[PDB]
Amino acid sequence: ESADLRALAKHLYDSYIKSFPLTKAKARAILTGKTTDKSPFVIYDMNSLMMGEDKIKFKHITPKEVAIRIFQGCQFRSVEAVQEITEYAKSIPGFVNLDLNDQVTLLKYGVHEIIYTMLASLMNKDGVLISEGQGFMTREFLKSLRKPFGDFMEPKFEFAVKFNALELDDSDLAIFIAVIILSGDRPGLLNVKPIEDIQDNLLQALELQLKLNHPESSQLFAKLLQKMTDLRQIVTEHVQLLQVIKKTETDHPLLQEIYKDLY
Amino acid sequence: SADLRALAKHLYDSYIKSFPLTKAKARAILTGKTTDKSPFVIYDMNSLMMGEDKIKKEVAIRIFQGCQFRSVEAVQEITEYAKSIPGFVNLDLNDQVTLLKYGVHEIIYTMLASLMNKDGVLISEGQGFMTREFLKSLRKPFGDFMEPKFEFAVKFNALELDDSDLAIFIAVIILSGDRPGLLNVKPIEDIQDNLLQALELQLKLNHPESSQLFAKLLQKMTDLRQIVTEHVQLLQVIKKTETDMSLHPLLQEIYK
Ligand SMILES: Cc1c(C)n(Cc2ccc(Cl)c(OCC(=O)O)c2)c2ccc(C(=O)NCc3ccc(C(C)(C)C)cc3)cc12
Ligand SMILES: Cc1c(C)n(Cc2ccc(Cl)c(OCC(=O)O)c2)c2ccc(C(=O)NCc3ccc(C(C)(C)C)cc3)cc12
Repeated sequence: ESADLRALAKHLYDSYIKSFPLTKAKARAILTGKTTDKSPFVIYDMNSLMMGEDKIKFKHITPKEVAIRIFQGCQFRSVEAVQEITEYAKSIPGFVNLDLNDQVTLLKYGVHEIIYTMLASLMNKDGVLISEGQGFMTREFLKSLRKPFGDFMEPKFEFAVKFNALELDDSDLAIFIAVIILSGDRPGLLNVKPIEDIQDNLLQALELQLKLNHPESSQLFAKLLQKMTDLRQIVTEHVQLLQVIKKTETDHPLLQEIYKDLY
Repeated sequence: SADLRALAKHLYDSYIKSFPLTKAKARAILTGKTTDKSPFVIYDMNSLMMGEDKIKKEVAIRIFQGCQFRSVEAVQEITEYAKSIPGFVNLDLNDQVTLLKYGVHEIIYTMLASLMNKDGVLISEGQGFMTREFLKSLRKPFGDFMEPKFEFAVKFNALELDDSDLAIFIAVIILSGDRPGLLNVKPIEDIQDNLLQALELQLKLNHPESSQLFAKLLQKMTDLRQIVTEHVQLLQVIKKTETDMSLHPLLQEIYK
């Protein structure tokens, strides 16, 4: 069965690769200057953004204020992320054989956590990759947006730095992501047995992958599990904010229906 | 590996030495394993009337008031326990203070599960039982205050941890790298990294049936935090309203 856990691990990595265009390896390149291919357009102050939008050209333009056009771009891209993560989750052994109600429940509450995890791979302490890699937006500029949106992006940076210090690679993350999805304590799951049975195989595969790939750091597995509560914390804070954008900010119907804050 | 069993034993020893009401003892009282231990139930107002003569300001207030003064005696207790943990005394004194004052809520609720079942919680050092319903039949603000504790407890007690596990887990909680205000997090993580090494082995030997117990326990921190937040949120609504939530010298210095 040691031989199985190694293949569950290789299985998830391929799908992870097929499911997610912008991998951590590919991000970490763009960030360091590791390739001689392209380089990110940078967004450091109010000036830089102006010029950015022309050369960079985004998908989420909606012909508002700057800080709103960012938030919503974040949300557009997260709706994109959901479909990628929805594809990935189908590849996890057993998952599709689950009750459809549970499938939906698991994704519904899983996706925020998986987005913040993957966002860590696009960040360093100084900013974050945007627009499928082609841009870079500084942490300072994000911290300088107006009263509500100044703190928006900051908890994720705090987490990212802590998280990225574990130095995980995509193969480790592909298994970590499967674990978050198959979290058998989502509200309203109908049949928790097969969910935990699968989570149990995934943890065993994760545990083993971490040992072989990161032998130098003992209790990396435990360190990683602790970060699920960090992830979970960032989500309650994000729901805290979404409530005070509903209550204070003013917004098309079909745009707020595409970007339906699930809960 | 055998040097980790040694550490587990040390912690379990100082755990028993530091806390008078073990899980073990509480389970006996709640099951009636020999009946000189049988607790007095409080489930209504005449029961509470009778129970002040029986056991060791408005009524719902005076519950919360005693419910808080029991927690300061719990901090006294947790501080002793921390001091027994290899390394903790060697840290920057300021970190000691910090490390505790954040961890004390999280450990309280962990140990309070040991006092709890579906229907109620033990009070007055084991001597009493107070009903989940009678707790949540207090007229607000206080009618919501114990109910999230019961929710965590039932799902936490699910794991069936015995005291020799709770001791190590509670060590893990105290020594959190992620606390705000820590000068040297590095040494803090060096200890926790071993504690975790110890908790893992412990849980395979004591619970060999349970395959991902290690993982499933560590995951409970999320609930354990969620409940801690709700406590102060609530404790600040009472703050400006209630006359007069008066405080001990160890109450006030935790958040103000
Ligand atoms: C996936 C993702 C990325 C790549 N970023 C980085 C980012 C930062 C800044 C900008 Cl202007 C940005 O522009 C969009 C783009 O370049 O594609 C992207 C996120 C910044 C924030 C978030 C985020 O907080 N998502 C929360 C969220 C929002 C909505 C959902 C739904 C309702 C779709 C399920 C989930 C999670 C997600 C992302
Ligand atoms: C330790 C503890 C017990 C044994 N109970 C159950 C309980 C319920 C009802 C009553 Cl009347 C009660 O009486 C006290 C007693 O039994 O002697 C005990 C808690 C019920 C609630 C809480 C609780 O929510 N404590 C939170 C808290 C409050 C203050 C702190 C400080 C600020 C001192 C650090 C931490 C945590 C703790 C306990």
